[PDB]
Amino acid sequence: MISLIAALAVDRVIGMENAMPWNLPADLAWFKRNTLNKPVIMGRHTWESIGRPLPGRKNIILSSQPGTDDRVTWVKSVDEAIAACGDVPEIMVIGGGRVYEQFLPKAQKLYLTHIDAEVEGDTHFPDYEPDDWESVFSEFHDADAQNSHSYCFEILERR
Ligand SMILES: NC(=O)c1ccc[n+]([C@@H]2O[C@H](COP(=O)([O-])OP(=O)(O)OC[C@H]3O[C@@H](n4cnc5c(N)ncnc54)[C@H](OP(=O)(O)O)[C@@H]3O)[C@@H](O)[C@H]2O)c1
Ligand SMILES: Nc1nc(=O)c2nc(CNc3ccc(C(=O)N[C@@H](CCC(=O)O)C(=O)O)cc3)cnc2[nH]1
Ligand SMILES: [Ca+2]
Ligand SMILES: [Ca+2]
Repeated sequence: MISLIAALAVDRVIGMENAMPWNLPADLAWFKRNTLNKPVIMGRHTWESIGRPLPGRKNIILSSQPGTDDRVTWVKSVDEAIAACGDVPEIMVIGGGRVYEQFLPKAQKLYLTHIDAEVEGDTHFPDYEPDDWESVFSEFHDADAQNSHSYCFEILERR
């Protein structure tokens, strides 16, 4: 099974200048709890943004050119990225915008955090069709001393 996981601010904005301009450790914790001990597939810009391998995960990086770090696995196509995950129950796709667009039609489940934050951005999650998905989990949280915006964790499954 292929799943996407992403955090979306207003108007589906997911990044600006190769960074994520919010700070929500509650959402980083959700990300870790949902990805740990799974393979993660990401694009080269997201790799550069994160800046280091994500421990306890098989990191798979898409790039059309040769890899530059043997702490991670580098592949050159969507089909090769999937294959390098081996026979696992769940493959997590962790972005960015260009990678999410390609994996969207292949995926069975979306783990989306909806952040109540107004962000000028230059990267957007794909414009996904409502009718194709069913929401199986949602959980709203107000802002607090650690998390400066409200946020909702949703899980959707493909109908
Ligand atoms: N809010 C969130 O959850 C979230 C999650 C992830 C990322 N982000 C953000 O998203 C932004 C990055 O997104 P992005 O769209 O610019 O970049 P990206 O999708 O992360 O990376 C794009 C790059 O991946 C490689 N790639 C993609 N598809 C490929 C394919 N089919 N075959 C070979 N290589 C392929 C290419 O690398 P080469 O140019 O080397 O060929 C390409 O330029 C950043 O702002 C980041 O902070 C936000
Ligand atoms: N829900 C969600 N939130 C995100 O922030 C997010 N970010 C990306 C890509 N960027 C990032 C940036 C940092 C880390 C990171 O350092 N995570 C650590 C620590 C989590 C924590 O603070 O507890 C990890 O081990 O997962 C992961 C992905 C992809 N999907 C996401 N999905
Ligand atoms: Ca296009
Ligand atoms: Ca915004």
